[PDB]
Amino acid sequence: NPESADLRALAKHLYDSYIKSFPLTKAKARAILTGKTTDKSPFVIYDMNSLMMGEDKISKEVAIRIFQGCQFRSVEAVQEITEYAKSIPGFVNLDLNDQVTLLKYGVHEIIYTMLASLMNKDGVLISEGQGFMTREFLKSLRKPFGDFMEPKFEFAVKFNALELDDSDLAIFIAVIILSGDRPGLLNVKPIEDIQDNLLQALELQLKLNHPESSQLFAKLLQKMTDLRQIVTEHVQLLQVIKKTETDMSLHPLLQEIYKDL
Ligand SMILES: CC(C)(c1cc(Br)c(O)c(Br)c1)c1cc(Br)c(O)c(Br)c1
Repeated sequence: NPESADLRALAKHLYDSYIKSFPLTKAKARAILTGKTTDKSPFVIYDMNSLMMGEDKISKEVAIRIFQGCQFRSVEAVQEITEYAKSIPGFVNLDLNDQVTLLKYGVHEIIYTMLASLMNKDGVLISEGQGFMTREFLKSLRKPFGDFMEPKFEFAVKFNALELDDSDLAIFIAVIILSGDRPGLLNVKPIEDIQDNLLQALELQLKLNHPESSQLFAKLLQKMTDLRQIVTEHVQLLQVIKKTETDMSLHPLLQEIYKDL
């Protein structure tokens, strides 16, 4: 019926621009990870030598070198997410400062939601899925660097259990961006009206897409406490790095997001 239709229409619209804005979807990710024939097997990096062997395609010192990598990829993700946000009906019509504020707080929560897509209990796709880097290798890195990925993996395992597909996530990450309770928002109300609409998009999306799945909407919403969790941990992890590795550069775009989080 006409309300549903309007919401389904919204669902399709977001799935479509989500596909357009993100080169490594979950569907691709799982094909690579599970061993399907639509895609290519990843090289696997499980230790120092394979790191060195993987290098050739796919300089300070390993742990820092890997870390810098995750960060540069973060910046790209920020761009990806920024382009996607623009496609969210009403988003570019907001106060410019709120648009900025929504992204400042939004992108990390979204980065880790989608990073889940690239993860299973044993490791994570890198270099656009050409690589795979195992959780143990990471966890093995010289502290404090052995610690930046574990909390991600932890969330990812819980979260991947919900069994969401890209078309569920497209709406979910829209919901995240359009969070009216962000620090310093000028006009909360129009932000809430859009989110009210996205939420309704999601509630229907989940019920149609996952009908046997009880209270998935509620369960998916509850997952945001985990996101903020790992997001704050990360910035604590960074305050420490900055403190001990004063020769390690940090990207300005990322310095902007990190400040006063
Ligand atoms: C390691 C990982 C998953 C990563 C990405 C982001 Br964004 C992060 O913020 C954090 Br922390 C880790 C990644 C994924 C892809 Br695909 C890559 O091409 C590369 Br190079 C690295």
